[PDB]
Amino acid sequence: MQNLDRDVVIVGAGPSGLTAARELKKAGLSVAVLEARDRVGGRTWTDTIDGAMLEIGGQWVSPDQTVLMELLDELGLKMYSRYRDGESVYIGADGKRTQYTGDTFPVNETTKAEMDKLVAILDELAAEIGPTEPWAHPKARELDTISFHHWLRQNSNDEEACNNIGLFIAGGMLTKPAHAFSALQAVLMAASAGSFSHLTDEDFILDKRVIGGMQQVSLLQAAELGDDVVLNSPVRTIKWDENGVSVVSERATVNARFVIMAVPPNLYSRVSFDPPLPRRQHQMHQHQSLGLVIKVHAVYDTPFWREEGLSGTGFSAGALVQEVYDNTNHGDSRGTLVGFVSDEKADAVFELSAEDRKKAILESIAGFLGDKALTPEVYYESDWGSEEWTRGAYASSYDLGGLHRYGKDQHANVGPIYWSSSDLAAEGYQHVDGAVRMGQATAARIVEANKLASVPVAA
Ligand SMILES: Cc1cc2c(cc1C)N(C[C@H](O)[C@H](O)[C@H](O)COP(=O)(O)OP(=O)(O)OC[C@H]1O[C@@H](n3cnc4c(N)ncnc43)[C@H](O)[C@@H]1O)c1[nH]c(=O)[nH]c(=O)c1N2
Repeated sequence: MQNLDRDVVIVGAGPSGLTAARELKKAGLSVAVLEARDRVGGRTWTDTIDGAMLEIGGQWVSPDQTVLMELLDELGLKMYSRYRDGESVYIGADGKRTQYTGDTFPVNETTKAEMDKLVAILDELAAEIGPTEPWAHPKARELDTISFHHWLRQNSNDEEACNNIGLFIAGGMLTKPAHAFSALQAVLMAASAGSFSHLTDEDFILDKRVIGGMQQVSLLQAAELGDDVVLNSPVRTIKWDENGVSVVSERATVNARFVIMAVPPNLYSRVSFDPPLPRRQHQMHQHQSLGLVIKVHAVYDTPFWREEGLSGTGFSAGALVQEVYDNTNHGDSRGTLVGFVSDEKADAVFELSAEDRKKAILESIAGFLGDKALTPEVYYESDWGSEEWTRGAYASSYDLGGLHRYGKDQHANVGPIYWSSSDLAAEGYQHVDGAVRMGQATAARIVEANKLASVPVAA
């Protein structure tokens, strides 16, 4: 049982907590990072499964994510682009598989125009409302008390268009059904990425990856922090008063002046607070939940789809696997596909045995890229739902109505206790870039709090 004294304790060694920790040390404050798992990285994790390197969690970098990109440059990390040559596959409402190129689905002209209409409206809302305080906008209550499902249908009678547009947010981002989150929540997602248009473009949101894996972002920061990072040490209790904390984890107890809960909001209540958090937090914390998505990994002897002039990209609002992409590692001679099974469809397939689920998922992928898909050398499902220190994927969002109700307090410190994760971010919301931005912003706030306590207040 280590017994440490530090300026700041950070709960969780994901990218948010680790970024905050480095920024704190840089500002002259000592830190300790207490991590539950036997590794750093949190929702980012590179592992080798039966001889195949896979990114089990977060991996994509988009062009809006300049903060993450600066960090990559500082860490000496390099990026590469997802393969996108050739034709993509779309399976529409008419059940027809059609290959295509360009920035437009091969849909009828009415559906194409309805999609453009919806996207333009959403782009305008995102620009008006912004990703920082969506809850504060005059349109917040209107937009946050109707589901995205119903909002779409108030604005278009075209079911195929509505389902496609829903796909980019529901299955694509929040990993919850469109009837379970609000239009305002969709607008926040869009604003956080620079526009709704950006979310519709896989060449934007799924543009690049980090050579060697996204987990390096955490691994390298942790290596630099040395044994200020304690692994296999879940935080159980935070005793606090107005002036500091004693944080009790399984392998270390740390006395400090501040603590950062650098964990997804659904896991806040895993920590006992003495005294309890205020009623506001007690309530707010219950109204948040992670989505659910199965990240499917299939490795083949070669990227077979390229032989047929396909990019490996596939979309279908109606399929079991709604999205598939080329996810071949930089320099690999084998080929890797990644597919996504979201929310209620994930529930459904989790009903099946592992064997039957694999079969159904591969058959769905074959629907896009052909029967070679049926027989990978390695098949693996990211299973973040089973992880007690995550419990879902990709990220947390409020229940319907919760964003405009609680958003204004999501960043509020409780005395010495701060909250920091990608789930709370504006730009980069729910993504590693957001995690990094939040780590930086929270460290800055603590630095400023420290400065106010140490510099005599002006007359
Ligand atoms: C499968 C799927 C795929 C993707 C992604 C995730 C998931 C799993 N995402 C999202 C993404 O990775 C995520 O936003 C960040 O990893 C979050 O960083 P945080 O540090 O904020 O939380 P994160 O969950 O990563 O870290 C929190 C940490 O605290 C720990 N912890 C929790 N409670 C604790 C306790 N009581 N005591 C001690 N430790 C505790 C955990 O074990 C963990 O390491 C993504 N993002 C992106 O930019 N591009 C992408 O392509 C993807 N794709």
